[PDB]
Amino acid sequence: CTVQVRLELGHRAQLRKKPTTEGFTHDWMVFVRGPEQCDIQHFVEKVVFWLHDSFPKPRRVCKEPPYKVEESGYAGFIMPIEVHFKNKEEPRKVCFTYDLFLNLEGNPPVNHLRCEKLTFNNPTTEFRYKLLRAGGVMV
Repeated sequence: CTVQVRLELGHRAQLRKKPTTEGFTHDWMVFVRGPEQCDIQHFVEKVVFWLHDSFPKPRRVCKEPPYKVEESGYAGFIMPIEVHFKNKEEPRKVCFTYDLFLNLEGNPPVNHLRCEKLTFNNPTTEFRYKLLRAGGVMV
C-alpha cells in the first residue's frame, strides 16, 4: 500500500519600522506545518532549519510545533530544511531547499506557501499508523 501526507512550507517577510542594531531591514519567519485539522507531529520527529552562514547557531531545531524560525536580515537566501520522520527505515527524512526571499523596499510584505505531497510506499505498520493519525490517506 501507499500513504500520502501533505506538508506546507512557507515564509513571511516585511520591512522593520526600525532596523536592528546590526541594521537588518527585514523581519522574516520560515515554517513547516500541516494542513488545517492535520497533526504532522504524529510522524515528524523534528525540523531543522539551516540559516545563512552569517548567523550564530545557524542550525535551528524544532522538535515540536510550531516548526518555525523567526529572524531579521538584509537579504534573502537559500535555506536547507530537513524534515526528520519517526520512522525506523528509509526514508528517515526529506530535505527541501527553500527560497527565503524578502520584499524589495516599496513592495508589500511577502506571505508565501509551498505545498509538498509526500508518498510513502509500503511503510512499516508502526509508521503507517503515525501517517494515518496525522491525517494521511491510503492511495
